[PDB]
Amino acid sequence: HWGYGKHNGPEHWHKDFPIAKGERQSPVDIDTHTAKYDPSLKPLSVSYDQATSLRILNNGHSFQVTFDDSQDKAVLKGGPLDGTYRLLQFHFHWGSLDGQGSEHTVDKKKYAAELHLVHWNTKYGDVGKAVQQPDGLAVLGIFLKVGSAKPGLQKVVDVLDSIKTEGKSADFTNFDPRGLLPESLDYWTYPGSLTTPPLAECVTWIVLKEPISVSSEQVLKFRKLNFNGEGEPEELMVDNWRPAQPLKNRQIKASFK
Ligand SMILES: [N]S(=O)(=O)[C][C][C]C1234B567B89%10B%11%12%13B85%14B%1158B%12%11%15B9%13%12B%1061B%12%112C5%153([C][C][C]S([N])(=O)=O)B%14784
Ligand SMILES: [Zn+2]
Repeated sequence: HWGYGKHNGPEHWHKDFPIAKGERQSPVDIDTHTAKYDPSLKPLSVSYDQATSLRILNNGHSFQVTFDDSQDKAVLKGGPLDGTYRLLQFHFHWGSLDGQGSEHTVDKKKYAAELHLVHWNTKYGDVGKAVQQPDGLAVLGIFLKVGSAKPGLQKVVDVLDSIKTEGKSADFTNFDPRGLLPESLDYWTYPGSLTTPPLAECVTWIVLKEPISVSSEQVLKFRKLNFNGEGEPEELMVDNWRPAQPLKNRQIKASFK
């Protein structure tokens, strides 16, 4: 089974998931000077006031906070999107040290971590169907740098000791994802893929220009998680990021000048 190690990591994934070498794979390096400002791009609409978080889960690749996506309660619209996308979950990718951990890079710069808020297009009814469509998913990506703490992240950090190993979950109600967002919704966008298996080419990527700051203590708690199940040899859940993939025939567009 796939992972991030020498023998099962990103360079191996194409054997089980041949689309790994496809034409619209993610993440990519965002070359800020080559991205074209598109004045026709709308502001992104993030409507998270009625979000209902349910659970927090160590899924063996990351940890995730899952939401009730059975109604239009936490939705993404506008920006480069046509229609309404429901928030299913958010999760992170991070490094063993602060100089790596993001999936997208900005002029080759790696951030300490990257937050993904995963949304699916309501016209397809469920996430399984949406992943089979070229406009099925919209993932909002936010970079994390290390400095000042992010107060809105602390409730997440504080429960990670209860989900150390793969398969563990906990109740995680009343979490407000608005507390993870930077000031600006200026973004880059491009057509891409899931960055984990099955690597489906179903994602409109929306990557915010402004990182959030988190503290060293907050990111250190991420690094105490385990890839392994309880009872198996302990392998720290660190460096759970796919490297930048070839841009090929794609244009990255910017919402801002
Ligand atoms: N094939 S597997 O081993 O079951 C991993 C499945 C991963 C996901 B399921 B469905 B939706 B949810 B969430 B998205 B898609 B598929 B993809 C997911 C992960 C974020 C992929 S990322 N990093 O945001 O591109 B979970
Ligand atoms: Zn992700």
